[PDB]
Amino acid sequence: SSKYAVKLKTDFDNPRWIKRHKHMFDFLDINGNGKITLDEIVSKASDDICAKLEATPEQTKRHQVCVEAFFRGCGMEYGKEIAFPQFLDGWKQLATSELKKWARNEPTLIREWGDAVFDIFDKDGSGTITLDEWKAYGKISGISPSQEDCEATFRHCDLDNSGDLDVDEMTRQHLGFWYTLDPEADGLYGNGVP
Ligand SMILES: O=C1N2C=C(c3ccc(O)cc3)N=C(Cc3ccccc3)C2=N[C@]1(O)Cc1ccc(O)cc1
Ligand SMILES: [Cl-]
Repeated sequence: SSKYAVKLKTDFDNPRWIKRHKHMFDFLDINGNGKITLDEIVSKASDDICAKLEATPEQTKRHQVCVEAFFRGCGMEYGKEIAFPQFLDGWKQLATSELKKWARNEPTLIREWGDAVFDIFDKDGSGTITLDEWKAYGKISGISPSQEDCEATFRHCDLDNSGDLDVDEMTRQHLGFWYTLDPEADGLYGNGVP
């Protein structure tokens, strides 16, 4: 064996990365008081999204576990209000941890959250999400309600031979979009998210 240096592509001080997360923070900050909690995020995931997607009790439970792990990775814990500066600092730590797992080819928290979301739409067990299924998610989660933005997502990604999207591709895109500000990921959510 031998050691090999890999560049963890981060640009945490770039306004484009900061604004991307500020947009999402405001999106989660429903009442606009500048504070959100893990409790609210989990309620959104379980009581709102999974309920409307009619996910099974077990799929909802698994999805919740992934959401809890993901945002705890950002330093969020139940019962504690979080303002943007802390939220952003948490994303810096999450991104760094994720990118290291990525370089070591160990499953990331974003990949696992992805598995849980794709599972909900896995009617035939092939593990793919169709454009119509993504449009449903975009509208219900509210991250991308625009049909055109949802089509932009699929157009942006490299789809399988049937025109559908798989988790392996989406995970790579999400990593570049949320963690690294990779130019290859720009436009992932169309005009829905900067
Ligand atoms: O990536 C995704 N997200 C990132 C953020 C988000 C939140 C805050 C930030 O600062 C940055 C990004 N918020 C939501 C929407 C959401 C939020 C809370 C609870 C449930 C859903 C969201 N849904 C995902 O498409 C779901 C998903 C994950 C992996 C896949 O392969 C496919 C689909
Ligand atoms: Cl992966």
